[PDB]
Amino acid sequence: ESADLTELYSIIEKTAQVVDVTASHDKVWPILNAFQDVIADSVISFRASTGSSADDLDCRFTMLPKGLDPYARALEHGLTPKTDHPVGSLLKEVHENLPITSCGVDFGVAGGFTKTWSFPSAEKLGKVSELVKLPSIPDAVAANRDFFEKWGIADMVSTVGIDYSKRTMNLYFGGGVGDRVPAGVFEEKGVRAILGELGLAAPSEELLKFCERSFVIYVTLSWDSPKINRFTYSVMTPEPLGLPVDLAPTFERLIKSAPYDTEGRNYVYGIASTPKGEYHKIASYYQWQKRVEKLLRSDG
Ligand SMILES: [Cl-]
Repeated sequence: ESADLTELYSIIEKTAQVVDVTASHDKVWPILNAFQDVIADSVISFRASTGSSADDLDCRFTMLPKGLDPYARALEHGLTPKTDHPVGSLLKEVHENLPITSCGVDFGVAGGFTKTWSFPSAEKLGKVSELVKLPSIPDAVAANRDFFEKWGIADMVSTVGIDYSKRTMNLYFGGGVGDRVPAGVFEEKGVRAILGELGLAAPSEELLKFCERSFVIYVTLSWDSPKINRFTYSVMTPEPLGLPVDLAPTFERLIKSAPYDTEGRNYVYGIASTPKGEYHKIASYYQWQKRVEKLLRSDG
């Protein structure tokens, strides 16, 4: 479908323009071509951000096939640089040693290819104890073992994200059908304790109210420090105008003026905490897949 990709690029360019980002065809088009065979059956969403990432729109294609190595695919098509850094060998170790059943890719309309995601099934989640054995894992995973076990999340890794551009990795917890992160992680006492322990900014009232609604968390780690760099809470909802946040103008426009109607999850909103403050993210769902409802929680 020549004109399926052309139509998709058009959606991408218009959506970027709603959040005041100029899309680069030279970055996007090679990627759409490289993954053309897995786009129709993927879940596609478009994510805007506040803070420094406000200069790009992330395009996410998830729930791609089990047999796909999306990093290998990107490398073969020249979309991401060949590297000797362990970031470039981690995905293969993850897929071999954790029960990974699907994957995903992220690219910026201006930045190009940036991340992969590796998804276990809700029936069999990943473990920090599996991750620490891998030759390419960040030291920070083992360094933070006590944190993961304290909060009861060490055996419920629901996604592994790898950012090739930043050389970081995200570990996600929650979000699967029948799965739960422990309740106390979302209550004010816990939110304060977690951000305190991790040396992150104290939670704003906005974050505290937002956390009440959350059932997914993720931590970002790097290879160059033992410290968790950020801790993010996410909320799924069809009614993002009802979230207890002061929405950025670009976010209001993406909600009201996207060139499509949202599907499935509709929206996934995130508030990231770093050592220096907080920033917000919102993902608007363009293409959903019904078969994913068996694996992922999708009402909000
Ligand atoms: Cl499959």
